[PDB]
Amino acid sequence: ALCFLGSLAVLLCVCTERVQYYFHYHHVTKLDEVAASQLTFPAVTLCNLNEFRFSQVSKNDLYHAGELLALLNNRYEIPDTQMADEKQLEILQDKANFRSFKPKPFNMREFYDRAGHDIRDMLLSCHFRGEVCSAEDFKVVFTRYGKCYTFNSGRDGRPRLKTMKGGTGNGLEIMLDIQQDEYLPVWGETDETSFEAGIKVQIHSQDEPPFIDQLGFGVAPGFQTFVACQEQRLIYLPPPWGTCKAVTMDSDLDFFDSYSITACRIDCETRYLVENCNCRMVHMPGDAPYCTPEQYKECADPALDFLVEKDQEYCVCEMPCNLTRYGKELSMVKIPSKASAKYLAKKFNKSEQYIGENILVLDIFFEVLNYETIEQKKAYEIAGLLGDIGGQMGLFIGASI
Amino acid sequence: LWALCFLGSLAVLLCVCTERVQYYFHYHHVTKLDEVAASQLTFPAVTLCNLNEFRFSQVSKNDLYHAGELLALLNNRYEIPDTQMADEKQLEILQDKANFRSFKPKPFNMREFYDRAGHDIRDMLLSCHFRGEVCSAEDFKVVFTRYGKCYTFNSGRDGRPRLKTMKGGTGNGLEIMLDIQQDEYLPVWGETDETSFEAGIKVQIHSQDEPPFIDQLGFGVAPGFQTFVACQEQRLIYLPPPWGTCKAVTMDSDLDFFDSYSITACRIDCETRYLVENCNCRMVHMPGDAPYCTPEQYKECADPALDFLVEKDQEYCVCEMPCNLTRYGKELSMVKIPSKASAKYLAKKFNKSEQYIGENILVLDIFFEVLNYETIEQKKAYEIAGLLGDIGGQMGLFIGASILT
Amino acid sequence: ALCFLGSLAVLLCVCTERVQYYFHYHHVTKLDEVAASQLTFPAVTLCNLNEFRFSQVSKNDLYHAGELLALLNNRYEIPDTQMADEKQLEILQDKANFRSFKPKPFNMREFYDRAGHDIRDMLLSCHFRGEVCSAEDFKVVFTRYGKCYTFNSGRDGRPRLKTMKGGTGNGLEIMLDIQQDEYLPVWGETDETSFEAGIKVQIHSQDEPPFIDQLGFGVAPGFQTFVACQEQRLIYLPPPWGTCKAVTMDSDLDFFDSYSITACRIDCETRYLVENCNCRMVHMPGDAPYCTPEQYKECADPALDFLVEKDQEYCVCEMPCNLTRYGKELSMVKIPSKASAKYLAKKFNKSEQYIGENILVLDIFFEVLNYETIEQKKAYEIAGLLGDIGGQMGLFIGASILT
Ligand SMILES: *[C@@H]1O[C@H](CO)[C@@H](O)[C@H](O)[C@H]1NC(C)=O
Ligand SMILES: *[C@@H]1O[C@H](CO)[C@@H](O)[C@H](O)[C@H]1NC(C)=O
Ligand SMILES: *[C@@H]1O[C@H](CO)[C@@H](O)[C@H](O)[C@H]1NC(C)=O
Ligand SMILES: *[C@@H]1O[C@H](CO)[C@@H](O)[C@H](O)[C@H]1NC(C)=O
Ligand SMILES: [Cl-]
Ligand SMILES: [Cl-]
Repeated sequence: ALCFLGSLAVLLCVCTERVQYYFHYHHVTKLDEVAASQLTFPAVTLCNLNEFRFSQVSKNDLYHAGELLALLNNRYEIPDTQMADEKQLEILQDKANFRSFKPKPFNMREFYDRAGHDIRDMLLSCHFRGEVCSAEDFKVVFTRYGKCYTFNSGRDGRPRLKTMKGGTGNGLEIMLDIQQDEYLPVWGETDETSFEAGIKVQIHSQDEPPFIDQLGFGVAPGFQTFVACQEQRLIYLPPPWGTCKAVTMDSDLDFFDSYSITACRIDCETRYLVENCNCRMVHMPGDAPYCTPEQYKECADPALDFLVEKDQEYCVCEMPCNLTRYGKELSMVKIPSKASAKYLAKKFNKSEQYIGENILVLDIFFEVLNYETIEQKKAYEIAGLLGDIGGQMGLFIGASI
Repeated sequence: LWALCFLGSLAVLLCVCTERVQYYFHYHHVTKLDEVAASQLTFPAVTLCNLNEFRFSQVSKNDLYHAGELLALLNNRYEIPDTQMADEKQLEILQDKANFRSFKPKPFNMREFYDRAGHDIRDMLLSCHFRGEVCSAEDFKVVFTRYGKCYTFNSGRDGRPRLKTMKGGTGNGLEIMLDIQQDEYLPVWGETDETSFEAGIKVQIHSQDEPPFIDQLGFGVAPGFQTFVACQEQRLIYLPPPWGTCKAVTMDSDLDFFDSYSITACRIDCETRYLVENCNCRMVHMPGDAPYCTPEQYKECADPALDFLVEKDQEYCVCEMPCNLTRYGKELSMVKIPSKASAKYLAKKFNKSEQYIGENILVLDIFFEVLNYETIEQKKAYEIAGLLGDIGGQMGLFIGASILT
Repeated sequence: ALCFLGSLAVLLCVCTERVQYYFHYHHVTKLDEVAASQLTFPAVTLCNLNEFRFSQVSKNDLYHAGELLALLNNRYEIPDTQMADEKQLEILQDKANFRSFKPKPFNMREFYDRAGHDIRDMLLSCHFRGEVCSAEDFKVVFTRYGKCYTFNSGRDGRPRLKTMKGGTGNGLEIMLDIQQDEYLPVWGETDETSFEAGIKVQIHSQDEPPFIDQLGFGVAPGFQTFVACQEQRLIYLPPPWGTCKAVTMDSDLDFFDSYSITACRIDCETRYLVENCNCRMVHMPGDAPYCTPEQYKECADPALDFLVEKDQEYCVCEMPCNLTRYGKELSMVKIPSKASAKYLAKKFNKSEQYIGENILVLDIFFEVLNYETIEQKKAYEIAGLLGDIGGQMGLFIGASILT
């Protein structure tokens, strides 16, 4: 009959349509809602928006950094501009008196470490799953805001805390004093001053460095702020199926052991400033020298701004393959109640007015022992291609007998 | 040979037959996501609670005598404490009520106290509209929670029909103006489970088939703001063992004190059991027929026990996912109230000071972004019916090949 | 044998089960996260909550609109209710003196345009991806709130701005003065007055008109407000697979180029008011006459409220098939810090108290170079039905070859 010619014509033609499918390298995305007996609680990094406490700024610091913080002009004088408070201008005309004064050596990293807000003074109260925690439970981390702190860091081999139930009771609750009376006076616009009072916060996997100035959320004074979270786990496929970049212990990055958009970007930033400024900012990795006030103002602040705003050539940062995202729903209530104000004032030896202006509470917790997963899977595996081609080859071989 | 082209035909069906049985016995599932365009949505329940549990003006000498220690207004010696964290004018009203010379205790009930001294929705609710229809205090059913006397709008309880949203946007939702009544806030002289540092309300948006769990799962709304809450209905289906870990939701709940299964119901059940076992009482907000805890039992046994339970213990409370489950995505945003312009009008309209309006008025708009719910349904991967429809057709061609040769 | 009796019965039976599947018209929904080198930054429309600046309300305006703004009663005189500010009641008793006064002609649209807050006065500062922008980067748009503004409108052939990187640095940051001292005094409840200070904001596709009073979010004075966004792209299938309405070269709407729930609704609203009131509101399209204060109060305000609240018959607006959604996470910090207050006061020649009451900052930006897609795809295509019927027709033609 015609059947052996028309069985070879259809087999070899349909066989090359299951090979044109494979070589397109399709993927398919599986969504799931996994019920979880327990979840790993994330890292919570948090920063005061004020970088330098006024009371920690020495004559020597003012001498070196005063122009960078717009407290001095280029002539080491307190400016013509009377943005100053009367009582503040007295304290500062003193510090800014440089007659007979001999400069001592100065280091931006030291200054940040010494003058940065102290978690020990800021942290009025802290609880996790009902257990008390202290300033010892927060590891120091440097960010563009300066001396910041990470709760449940996972760093120093201490074990990562876990959430076993839904609701606020199985989460973090911290009361802070943002210390507005230590806020450095703002007499000019710079990258180191802000118009704002409160803290920046980032909730992130322990495996990701914080990127708090770009990806953080804000928490205001005078409110208890509830943050209800949801763990989202995302898997992506490498080339040729997608564009992602393996998360392993061989990062392939100058300054990081594991790949992450954040690590990739901090790497790229650090490289760029070292190349163009011959220094790194106090928060960047490597062993390059720390920038001086002059270098911050003249080279580094502008360069870093140029980089994260304009330049699109220098920073090529691809998706990681493993990635953990946190959905957040914020809500707030006022603190303090008219009733509670006097108790809080007395409990902390502050004015009632001060409590209103400086106290906040932050509750971070999960809605439900559940994570969304969104995994990209290979559409048509190479194994399953030879398991069709094996069965295509087996019946045209059964047509010859 | 011609019988061997048959022997390679039998080896393939018996081998592939036990690979489609090893697949079935793995009990795989597959998850279908969908974005159904909806003519109509059932508007959820909205439970809301003042953060202040007891109005100061409702606390009698008898109440202060029994509960004063629990609310840190008294020490264990029925005296106003050493530490003068009191306001001068406030302390005057209380010196009187706290005078217990000659006084004989009269009978006292935590449930009654909560009911009598709790904020009245009738006094709190300055204004309320749903899809442009007016509603009053009559539209809010009373419910007891750890915060005390709370209220649920669109409860579905008392056979009243569940309200529906037919368009997106704020205009087809709830808008309520409240006065949180800070001047009735019980003075806070010490830390307890019944006092808070905060003013405002807690709110929970939830299915009518869920009891509220407002202290754990609620969101906050502050005074001095209009707060927009833009919602999205999410419907989740899960598969029971052996495919998953869920426990079917029907009207045969299988729970001591509840109509339908829900993590919330399951947890309140488990909490009620635990306190009865370890305290020989229930809290005013728990179901069952056990006696209500006394202030003494609240302070000594129940408050610490319930805290122990929801914080530390992971032995006692095994509460599994329901199979049917309704979630609400929310985006909150706010504007200031009142404007400098509106302040005098609101003061006059409600016979309050301008300062008072600033401190006590809030507006809440709850509404849906779009006539749409997300569904996320787990479906059985390989049904048992479709297994007999493969193994019957696997068995039927080699029995067709042995009949020929 | 019995094989030809059993083999045509199985073709015809399986054939009509794969035709009962097709005629059910199933669909399947594909979810994805695509890694994006770049995204189109959306439109950002924003409105002051105060519709008419006090200082722009002329004697002529008060004469025509005073009742609509509850500054006059139905006898076009100032009410005797002593619930004005003392100094405001003076300025207004003056304006409200109509002895000797000759009416000049009046237009709600002109009034809105003239008395609406000026983006040029409100916009203290504005940056996108670090580049400076001015009042000229915001196109005027009329909404129920009145004179509003859209950033990155895409209108007037200007090109749509793009986001290249995640985080606040690659987004919009605007500092506003909401001008509370220009807020029209509230002596009564109407659809044009509000109890609230701040702005309403909507983030939306450039292809969608804003629907800011219904679908907007609020931004309060005295805070920097971070809005972190996520682009969600939704595809739906038309009947018989679903209920959507394909976006074409013919919008199918009297007054819009492209279909969109928002366009569809504004269309339907415009039709309804013209039919029932013989006017349109200043923010509606078409060529109908603009409503007068009297028409606003008596017919149009109540009609539009009736429409968006109660009526369920008149406005049949079905899902578009192509559709862009923006997930948002808001957070805020206080402005100004005790430290910054005097600098801001001096920089803008305002009191320190004023700064607290009127200044806000808004940052709109994307968390990650990623959009979620949710595409409905046809379950069983009509092509693939003839490719199964062709393979069942091929083996009983192999069974009639034997017999
Ligand atoms: C990476 O993802 C896989 C899931 O495919 C998971 O098993 C593993 O825990 C993840 N590892 C890291 C380092 O993120
Ligand atoms: C409390 O603070 C005051 C400032 O108001 C200070 O002078 C005093 O020494 C402090 N006293 C105690 C008891 O801490
Ligand atoms: C207004 O309130 C006060 C109570 O503080 C009262 O003296 C006055 O009589 C009230 N008038 C009313 C409700 O009209
Ligand atoms: C939908 O329209 C948008 C907006 O212009 C465009 O990006 C997209 O390509 C369209 N896609 C489909 C499948 O209609
Ligand atoms: Cl700091
Ligand atoms: Cl910017």
